[PDB]
Amino acid sequence: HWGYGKHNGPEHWHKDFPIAKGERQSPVDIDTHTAKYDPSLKPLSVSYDQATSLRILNNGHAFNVEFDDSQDKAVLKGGPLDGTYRLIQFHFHWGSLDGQGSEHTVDKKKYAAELHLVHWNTKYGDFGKAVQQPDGLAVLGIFLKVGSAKPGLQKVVDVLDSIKTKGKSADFTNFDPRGLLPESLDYWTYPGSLTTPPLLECVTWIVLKEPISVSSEQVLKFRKLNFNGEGEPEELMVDNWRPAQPLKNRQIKASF
Ligand SMILES: CSc1nc(Cl)c(C=O)c(Nc2ccc(S(N)(=O)=O)cc2)n1
Ligand SMILES: [Zn+2]
Repeated sequence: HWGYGKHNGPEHWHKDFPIAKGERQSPVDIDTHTAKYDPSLKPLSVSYDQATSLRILNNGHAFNVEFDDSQDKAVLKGGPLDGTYRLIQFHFHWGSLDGQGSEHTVDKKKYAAELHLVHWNTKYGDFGKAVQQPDGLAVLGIFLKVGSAKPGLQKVVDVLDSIKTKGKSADFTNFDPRGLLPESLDYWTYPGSLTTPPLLECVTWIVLKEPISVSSEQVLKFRKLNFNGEGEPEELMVDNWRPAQPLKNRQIKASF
């Protein structure tokens, strides 16, 4: 199966998932000087006040914090988007070292990690249907740099010991994802894809300009997770990021 190792990593994915070499793959490098300010772009509407988190799962690639998406509870609208997108899960990508881990890069700069808040377009009724549509998903990407701790991240960090290995889950109710946002909602946006198999070209990417700061201890604890299942040799869950892909025939737009 696909993963992040030398034998099953990003360079291999195209064999099972030929769309890996497609026309709108993610992530990409964001060249800040080439991104054009689009005055037609609206402010981003992030409405997470009624978010209902349920569970946290180690899926063998990262960990997902899952939400109740059976009602309009936590929704993303505005910005480049037409309509309403429901929050289904968030997860992170991170490195073995503070100098790598993000999927998107900014003028080739790699951040220590990247948070993805995954939302699906309600006009398609469910997530499975949404991923089959060019405008099916909106993923809000937020960079993490190492510095001061992010207090709103600590509840996530502290539960990781209970989901160390692939397939483990834990109850994760009453988590407020508003605590993971930076101050500014200034963003870049472009049409792209899922950054893991199946690599479907169904995502409007919205990447925030302002990173959040997390502590070295917080990211250290991400790095204690395992790709492997319980009772299997330990493979630390690190470097679970896909490199920047060719921009091809795309423009990145800036809201600012
Ligand atoms: C990771 S296993 C996996 N498998 C399947 Cl079958 C799907 C189906 O959609 C999926 N979703 C997914 C959602 C968001 C992102 S990202 N990194 O672009 O935000 C990547 C994968 N992930
Ligand atoms: Zn992701």
